Amino acid sequence: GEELFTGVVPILVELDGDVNGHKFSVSGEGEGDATYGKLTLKFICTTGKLPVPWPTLVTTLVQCFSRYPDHMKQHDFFKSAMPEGYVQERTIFFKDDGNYKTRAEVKFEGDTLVNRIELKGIDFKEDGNILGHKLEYNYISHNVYITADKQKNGIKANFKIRHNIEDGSVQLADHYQQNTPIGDGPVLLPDNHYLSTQSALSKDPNEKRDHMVLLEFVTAAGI
Repeated sequence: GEELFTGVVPILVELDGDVNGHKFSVSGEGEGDATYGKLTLKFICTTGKLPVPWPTLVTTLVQCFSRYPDHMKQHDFFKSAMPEGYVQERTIFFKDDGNYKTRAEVKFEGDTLVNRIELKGIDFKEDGNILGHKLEYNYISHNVYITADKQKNGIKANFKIRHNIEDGSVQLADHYQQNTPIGDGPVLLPDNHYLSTQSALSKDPNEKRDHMVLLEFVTAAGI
């Protein structure tokens, strides 16, 4: 699978979401260059206004584009599962608010890497930081801690995203993740390590639809 990532790969993302009965869709397009752990993406809310803050959807909206150092290449589950792909599931617990549960399939469709996602949010406060749109549109930088899951022939991960609220405080989003291969071939089950991830959020000045531009870097480390 690693052979598939040696140059620049086109990405497509498609998300259907329902948070407290507020239904929405997001489409994304861009490119990934795993050699440099580099992702360039643009996401569009295709149903009108996004009912949650864009920063809360970043993590859900392709860790196969991580740069694994040469000395850690035997720990890259994500690429090993390609082209058949993997299922990525999360529960994201927003402290003192609701939770997202997400299920995604990440696979190649020809030469394009596709991430198709369903997201379901419940228990949110209607005037809280998520449904009330109180989060800053900020750089996001944290480590994704990975461990092997031998029973599912895959991995688990956990991490905390600290979203700045507009009043200077923090909205914690505790992430629990599991990935399992779609195909039955061998996959690389890693030793414990992390992905150092940085996502820079911006706007396209010519774009009038509700949208998010991202420049993201993802680098494996810890060994």
